[PDB]
Amino acid sequence: KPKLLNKFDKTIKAELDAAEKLRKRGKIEEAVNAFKELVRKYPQSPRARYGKAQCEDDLAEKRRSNEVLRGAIETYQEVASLPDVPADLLKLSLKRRSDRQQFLGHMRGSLLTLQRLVQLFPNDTSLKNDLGVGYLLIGDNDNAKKVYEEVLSVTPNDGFAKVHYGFILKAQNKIAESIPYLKEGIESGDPGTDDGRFYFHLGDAMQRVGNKEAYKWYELGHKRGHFASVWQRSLYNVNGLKAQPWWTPKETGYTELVKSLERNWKLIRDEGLAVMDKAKGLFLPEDENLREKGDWSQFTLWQQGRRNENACKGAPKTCTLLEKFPETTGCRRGQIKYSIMHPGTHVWPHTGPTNCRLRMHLGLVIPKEGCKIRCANETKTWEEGKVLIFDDSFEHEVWQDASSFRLIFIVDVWHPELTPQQRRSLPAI
Ligand SMILES: O=C(O)CNC(=O)C(=O)O
Ligand SMILES: [Mn+2]
Repeated sequence: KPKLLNKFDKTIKAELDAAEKLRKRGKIEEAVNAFKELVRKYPQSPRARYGKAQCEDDLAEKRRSNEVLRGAIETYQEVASLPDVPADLLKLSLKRRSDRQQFLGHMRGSLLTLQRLVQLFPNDTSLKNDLGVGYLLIGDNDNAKKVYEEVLSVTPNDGFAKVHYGFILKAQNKIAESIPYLKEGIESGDPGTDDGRFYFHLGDAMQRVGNKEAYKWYELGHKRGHFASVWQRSLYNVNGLKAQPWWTPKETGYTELVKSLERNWKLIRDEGLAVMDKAKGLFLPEDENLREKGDWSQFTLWQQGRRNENACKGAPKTCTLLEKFPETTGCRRGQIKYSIMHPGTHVWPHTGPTNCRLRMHLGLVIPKEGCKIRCANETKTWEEGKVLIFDDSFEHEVWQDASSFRLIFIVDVWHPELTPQQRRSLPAI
C-alpha cells in the first residue's frame, strides 16, 4: 500500500521490479549492479537510487562491515535530493537512514536527519516521537521533553510519548510523577511500549516511593518475556542456568575457594583495613543511584577478569591467595572487591546485569546488630569469617543500621553450570 513511484518511475516498472526481485531472491550483487546501472540510464530515478541503498543496506548485513553501510546512508540521503520524490519513499528513505545512523552510533547525525523529517512532515506524530528519541540518544533530555509535550498536547493518549515522558521525568528525579505516565503508556499497548526498559523504570520508580505494587508489574514483565522471573531480572543471560537466590558452598562446587576465603579471613580483613587506614582514597564511592542514603565505598582488586596491579600492591597476600582460583579471577562478568558500608545506609532493591555469575560475600568486620541483606524473599546476615553466596541477578536489598562500620569481601565466580567453552567465549560485563 505504499506509493514509491513518481510520474517517471511508473514507466520503467518492469525493470525496477526485476532488480527488486533479484534482491528478494537473495542474489544481491546483481540487484546492486542492476540498480547501480539504472541511475546512469535515468539519473532522476528515486526508486532506483533507493533500491541501490537497500542493496547496500542488505549487503551491509551480509558482509557485516560498517563501511558499506556508511555508503547506504549517503545513498538514502541522495534519494531525498531528487526532483520529484513520492512522500512515502522520501519518508522511508530518511527514516531508514536515521535508523542506520543510530546503529553506527552517529547519534547527532541521526538527530539531524530526524529534524529534517519532522519539518518535512509536520503532521506525522510518529516522526515527532522518533525525534524525541533522537534527542534522548545525545543526552538532550530537555529538548526531548519539549517534543513529547508537543505530541501529548495534540495527542493526549499516545502511549509511546507517555512512557518516554515518564522516563524523562524519572531521570529528572520526579519519581512519583513519572509513574502514572509509565503505567498508562504500557497499558496503552501502543507500538514501542512493550519494552523491558519501561517495566524496569516503572518498577524501580514504584519501589523508591514504597509502592508494593511494583512486583505486580515485574510479574507482568516476566509474562511478556522481559524478565526471567518476578525476582530474576538481569539483562544479559544464558538460558538453562540453575536459578535460585541463595546457594550453599557445596551447591556451587567451589568448596576450595570458600574454604580458602574462610580460613584466611583475618588476613584478608587486615590488608583491607590497612588500605582503609593508609590509603583511604582507594576506596571509591559505590553506585550513587543505588544508594538512598548513607556511606558506601569499594576497593577493587579484580574487574572483568583483569587484575588491578596498583590495588594488589595494597593487598599483596590477598591477591596472591586469589590467583589460585581462576573461577573468580578469570570471571570476565564479575569483580573482586572490598566493600565498606557505614551506619545509616540503605541500598535500593536492585539486580545485577547477568545471570552468568554467583556472588560470594566474606564477612570481615560485622557489627553484632543492624546489618542485613535480602535476596528475593529471604533476608540474611553476614558472619565474620563466613561466606554468603547469592545470585545477584535476583533482586537484593541492603541495610546498615549498626553503630560502627561493616566490611565485607565480595568475590564473583562463574555460574558453576557454565561450560569451559562458555566461560572462554562470553563477552565481558
Ligand atoms: O556491599 C554491600 O553490602 C552491597 N552489595 C551488593 O549489593 C552486591 O554484592 O551485589
Ligand atoms: Mn548488588
